[PDB]
Amino acid sequence: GHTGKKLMAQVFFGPTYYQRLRHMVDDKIHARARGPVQVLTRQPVEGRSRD
DNA sequence: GGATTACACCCAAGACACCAGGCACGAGACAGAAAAAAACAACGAAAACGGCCACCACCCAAACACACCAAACACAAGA
Repeated sequence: GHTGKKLMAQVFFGPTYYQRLRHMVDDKIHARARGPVQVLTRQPVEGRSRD
């Protein structure tokens, strides 16, 4: 694509049925600097949804 | 007999006690226990009948002797 030159090797090419799985990165990316702590231990809480 | 059996992360879903016999008080009845009296043991006082010493006579015990029997050294017999 960059140069239009032929590729020295030939490429196995054709349609294939792919699937969109439920695991998206935007549902997983989590960061925490400081946030809510637990009542008993005063340590950071557990959960991406709970920060 | 107990005790331990990978590590990290994501999401969703339900419950966050209800209801029934024991403690206190709440009052009777035989049993847990207390009070009394009458038939239980003994002792004081009188009555007369059983117990002890006499008197007494007939039945059992001892002496005498009888004849009778059991028995024991030894002169004789015997192997």
